[PDB]
Amino acid sequence: CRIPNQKCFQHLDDCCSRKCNRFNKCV
Repeated sequence: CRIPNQKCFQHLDDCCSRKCNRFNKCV
């Protein structure tokens, strides 16, 4: 997975915490 506070697209579910948000960041 990708780590919290780094850049993502909300259609890509691989954030270690589960969710990407509207500011392009993983929660």
